[PDB]
Amino acid sequence: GTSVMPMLSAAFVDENLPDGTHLQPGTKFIKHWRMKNTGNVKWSADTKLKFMWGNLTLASTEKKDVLVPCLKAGHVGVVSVEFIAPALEGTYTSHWRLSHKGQQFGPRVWCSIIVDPFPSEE
Repeated sequence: GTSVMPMLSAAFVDENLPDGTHLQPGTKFIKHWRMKNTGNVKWSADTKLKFMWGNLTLASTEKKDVLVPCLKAGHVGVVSVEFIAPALEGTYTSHWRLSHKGQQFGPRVWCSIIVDPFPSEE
């Protein structure tokens, strides 16, 4: 015989702030990734969004800026991170992945922006 066993799984659906969005230095913004729980386990306090790599700065700390919804199996929700555009112009990215009880699952999701220089005083 056979039986289903716990499976943590996710699928990317959609997002706001398309990659390459231009922002002014110092802009606080919320990145949203719409995701589906394609597993058979409801997400919980043990489900976290783990930081992978990148140079885009968080608005404060990871405990304050990262939200993982307690998505039921088969449901769609939003994973959100609050960032701040650094002072210097350039390309800034930040990669994340869901993690349940320390085990990574689902796709890698990221935020990619361009910090524009300030407009001239005169």
